[PDB]
Amino acid sequence: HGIDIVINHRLKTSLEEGKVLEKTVPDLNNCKENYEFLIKWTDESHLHNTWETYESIGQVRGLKRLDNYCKQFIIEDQQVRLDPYVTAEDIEIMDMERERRLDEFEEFHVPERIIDSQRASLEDGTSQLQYLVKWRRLNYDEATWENATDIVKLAPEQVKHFQ
Amino acid sequence: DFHGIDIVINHRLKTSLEEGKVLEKTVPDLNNCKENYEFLIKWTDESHLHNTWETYESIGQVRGLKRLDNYCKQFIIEDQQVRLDPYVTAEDIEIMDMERERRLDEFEEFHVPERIIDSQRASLEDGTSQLQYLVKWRRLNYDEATWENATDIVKLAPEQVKHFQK
Repeated sequence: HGIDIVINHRLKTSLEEGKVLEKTVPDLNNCKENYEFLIKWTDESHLHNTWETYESIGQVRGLKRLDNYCKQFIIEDQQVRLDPYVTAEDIEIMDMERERRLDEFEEFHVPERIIDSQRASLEDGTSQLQYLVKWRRLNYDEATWENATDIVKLAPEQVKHFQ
Repeated sequence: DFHGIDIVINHRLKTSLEEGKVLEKTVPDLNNCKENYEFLIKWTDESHLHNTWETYESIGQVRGLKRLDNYCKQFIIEDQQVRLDPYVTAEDIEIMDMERERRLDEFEEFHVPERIIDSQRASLEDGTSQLQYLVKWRRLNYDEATWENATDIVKLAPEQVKHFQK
C-alpha cells in the first residue's frame, strides 16, 4: 500500500479558498499544507484511489512521487501561469493538457469486461465471490481481482454480460 | 453576527474514502450523502474568499443545516434519480451537465475582486492595527461588498490594489 501514481490535487478540507488563490508560486511546504492529492495505490486498482493529505498518508512508500507531482503539477505549473510574460496560448495549452490527462484516468475505474471469477475462502468460516476485471484502456497486466458484489454495484450490465 | 451555512456551492468525494463509493449505480440516500461527500460552504457574513469544504462531521452543530440537506436532495439525490434512470436520454445528461457547469462558473466570479471601494485601518485588541479594504466582488455586487484584510487582498488581487492606490 504505497504511492503508485498521483493523479490530481484539490484544495484541502476545512481550509479557506483564498489560500490557493494567491498570486505567488507555492513552496513544497505550501503544497503539503494547502492540498489533497488523489492517490493510486500500489496494491490496488483505480477503484480504490483515495484523496489524502501529507498528514493522512503518514509514513508511506513512494513519497518522492507525491513530491514530484507537487513540483511538476503545482509549483512549475504556477511558475508558468503566474509568469509576467505568460501568454493566453500557454494557458489554454496547459489547461487542455491537464484535462486530457484527467480524462484518461477516468477510464481506469470503468470495467471493460470481466475475465474470470473465483470464490475466495476467508479466515472466518466464510467465502466471497471475486471477479477478474479488465479495465478500460489499461491492459491485461492490470486486470485486477475485485469483490464480486462491488463490481455489480459499479458495473451491473458488464456483470450481466458475464453472467 | 454568526457563522452558519449561507450557500452550499458544490460537493466532492470525501477525503480518505475510495472512489468506488460514489461510483455505484444506485441512487444515494441522505445517509450516503453524509458519509461519502464533502461540501463547499459559503458562510453567512463571510465573503466567498472564505468558503471551505466540510463534511457533516466537521461542520458539527451548525446553523443553516437544512440548506445542506436541500443541497443533497436536489444536487445529489435528484440528480442521480435522473441520471441512473430508465428512460434517461443523452440530451438530459448534456443539459444537466451544462446547467451544473454554468452554475459553478458563476460562483467562480465571486472570490475575484472587481474594485476596492474604500480602506480603513482596524484597531485590534492587542493594541496593534490592520488595514482593511472594502471589496466589490465580480458579479455580486454592492450590498455584498465586504471588508477584507488588506494584505490578503494583495496576495489575491495585487493589480486591483495598484489601481486603488494610484
